[PDB]
Amino acid sequence: MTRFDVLTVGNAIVDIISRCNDQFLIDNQITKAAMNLIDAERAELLYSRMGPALEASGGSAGNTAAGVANLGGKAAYFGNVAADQLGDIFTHDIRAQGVHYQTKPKGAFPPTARSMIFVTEDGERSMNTYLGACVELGPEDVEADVVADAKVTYFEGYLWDPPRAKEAILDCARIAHQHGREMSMTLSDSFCVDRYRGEFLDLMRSGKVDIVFANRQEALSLYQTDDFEEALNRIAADCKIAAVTMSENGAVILKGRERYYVNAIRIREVVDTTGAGDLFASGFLYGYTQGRSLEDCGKLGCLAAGIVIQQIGPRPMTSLSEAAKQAGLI
Amino acid sequence: MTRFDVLTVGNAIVDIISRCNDQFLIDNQITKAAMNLIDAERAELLYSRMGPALEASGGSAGNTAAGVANLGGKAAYFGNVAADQLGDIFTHDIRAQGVHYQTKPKGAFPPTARSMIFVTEDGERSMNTYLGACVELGPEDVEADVVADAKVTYFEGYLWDPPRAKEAILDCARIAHQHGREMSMTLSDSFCVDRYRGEFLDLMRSGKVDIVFANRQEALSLYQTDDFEEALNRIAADCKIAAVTMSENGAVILKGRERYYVNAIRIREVVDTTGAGDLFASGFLYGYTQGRSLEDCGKLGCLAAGIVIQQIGPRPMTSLSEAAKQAGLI
Ligand SMILES: Nc1ncnc2c1ncn2[C@@H]1O[C@H](CO)[C@@H](O)[C@H]1O
Ligand SMILES: Nc1ncnc2c1ncn2[C@@H]1O[C@H](CO)[C@@H](O)[C@H]1O
Ligand SMILES: Cc1cn([C@H]2C[C@H](O)[C@@H](CO)O2)c(=O)[nH]c1=O
Ligand SMILES: Cc1cn([C@H]2C[C@H](O)[C@@H](CO)O2)c(=O)[nH]c1=O
Ligand SMILES: Cc1cn([C@H]2C[C@H](O)[C@@H](CO)O2)c(=O)[nH]c1=O
Ligand SMILES: [K+]
Ligand SMILES: [K+]
Repeated sequence: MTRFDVLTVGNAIVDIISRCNDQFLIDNQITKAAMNLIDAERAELLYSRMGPALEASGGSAGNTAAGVANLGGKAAYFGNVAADQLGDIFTHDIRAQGVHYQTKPKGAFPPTARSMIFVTEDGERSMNTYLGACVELGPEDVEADVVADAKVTYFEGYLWDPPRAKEAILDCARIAHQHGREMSMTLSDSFCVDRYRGEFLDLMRSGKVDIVFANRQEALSLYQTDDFEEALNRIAADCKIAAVTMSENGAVILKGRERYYVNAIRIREVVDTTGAGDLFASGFLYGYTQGRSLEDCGKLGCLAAGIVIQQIGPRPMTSLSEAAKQAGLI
Repeated sequence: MTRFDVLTVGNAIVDIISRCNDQFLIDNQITKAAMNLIDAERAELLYSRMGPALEASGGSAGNTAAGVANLGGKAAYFGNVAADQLGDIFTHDIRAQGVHYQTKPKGAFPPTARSMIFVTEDGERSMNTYLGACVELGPEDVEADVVADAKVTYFEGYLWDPPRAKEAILDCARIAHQHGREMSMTLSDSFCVDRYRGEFLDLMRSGKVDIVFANRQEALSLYQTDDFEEALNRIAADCKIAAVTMSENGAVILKGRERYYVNAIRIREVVDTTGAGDLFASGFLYGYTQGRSLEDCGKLGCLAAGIVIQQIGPRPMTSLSEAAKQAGLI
């Protein structure tokens, strides 16, 4: 028996969510649909301009871990909060979902990371993230027994921003592979890819990462191309398995020369796209560690992602397992 | 001109919201549909048993003030938070809505009040409130110039639980009436009425409160009767104006011998009733301070209430002013 199906590792963040008009993004020089890193001063400035908000636990990998547990898989998470009220919210929410979460805060300062997420009328989300205590995640936070006893360890490209998180990830890759497990990453964001393109390619080509998640824009950014067919050909050459999401066009799963196209589910409306990619990874990795086919992995991914975009908040409030049973994916 | 249409005064609370099954309430001895006061230990305990949650600024009177501002009225609020992250959330949300809010925190202990609100499948809400910093609200928090410059000062029955808040309210009543303004209260909760029945009747009969809000169960509780018609007759005898809500049956406005019945909005699905009474008061008081007929005040209250119960969270995220325009209430 393996204690865990999926361990995820990421920036532990609490989301502060508000709807805005299109001009708000322009007026405030916020790059639409992207993750915009901000300092403490800018965080205070943007917050002062933000309307009344809602808070919900976030963090890309955090959401993925939660989604896996929701579907019924066994999940763990590494990510660093502060000993403050926001960190207590993050800690509660992830543990309440049944995710193993044992990363110890180092003190109250820097405070727990938060992301001000502005949702436009089209349902797109634009994130403004102060990393706070996420900068203290390092090799000391690697629970070696957890990595050794997890079928897949999945991590965010976003971890390349804080200074020492990469060292933790390299330790994870070593332990995971020594114990016959698989490593996975998400490219996270097209600008994050712009920042760490060479390093991400090295992770894939050195075999430190076995399974890569990307959306269309990230895959284009990885190879600095406008040719999507080139991007798919190259990503398939650079990693063992690639899962590439294409928004309303669903996704394509790649393994060597194999290609499996999956449709997006029918949706009422795009309420808020926050979490779509994360929950795609949840569905995929749940299916994968249940020994399902790559196509059914894609189907589970598209189901989980389709559900999350129909609600405010990055973690489905409804039962994904029930949804999966209802959709005949079981 | 008057600087403010409506000042509200209440327990400043951040809500922590989760959906639960019916049995959860029974297993944890939570009185359904009521405000259950809890101590710090019980707060920790219930939180440990609560699923993943969302946080949103709450507090009955806070919600009401926010509602008035959303409608286009000029609102102010008195309520005490702590110097902590929950308090910063509370402060941001209310100020961001355009409500004057200048109550100063006194320290970091007790921490900002929070209420764990469990929403059952029927849309009913059961609140479990640790008062925290609210126990510090007192006469020192009365901005006398604001009370003098507000057409109506409205407060919670809930304020009779913390020790010194009633002193602040008596100060408000004196100032309001000396400047020819009106005082209003809500009965808040039927168990709250059970606790403070005599005191609430005294507030009305002595003329300290001019306008009273009640729902059916509060009105029945106030006179310890099963006869709603008796409760209406008696409440009208006890205060100048009474606004009595009847859930899906709308509301009735009473003044002397005058009665004005108003229909409820027909509801698709009741998502979460949290805030319904609060937003009824927003609409009513907005209409009242705009010189509208009592019926129209009731219509505006029912409009705002119907809106809030169709969303998660106690403060409408949509434009109430726009909704009022569409409804010809303007
Ligand atoms: N720099 C970051 N690293 C990891 N996750 C992030 C970052 N910024 C925003 N997020 C999270 O991305 C999620 C949506 O993918 C949101 O819930 C938000 O918390
Ligand atoms: N003791 C209390 N005093 C004032 N408001 C409260 C109390 N308990 C819960 N609430 C608020 O009641 C609101 C719903 O009417 C919620 O937003 C919640 O914050
Ligand atoms: C219908 C739909 C699905 N999704 C799902 C399917 C994608 O593979 C996933 C990641 O974007 O989210 C959208 O993102 N947008 C949509 O409009
Ligand atoms: C006003 C205040 C009260 N308290 C304590 C004293 C009481 O035990 C409790 C309720 O007033 O809070 C503080 O710890 N710090 C403060 O600043
Ligand atoms: C419970 C409920 C309340 N309401 C509105 C009308 C009431 O006057 C107000 C307070 O309960 O909320 C509805 O419109 N429909 C409902 O089902
Ligand atoms: K969402
Ligand atoms: K609500």
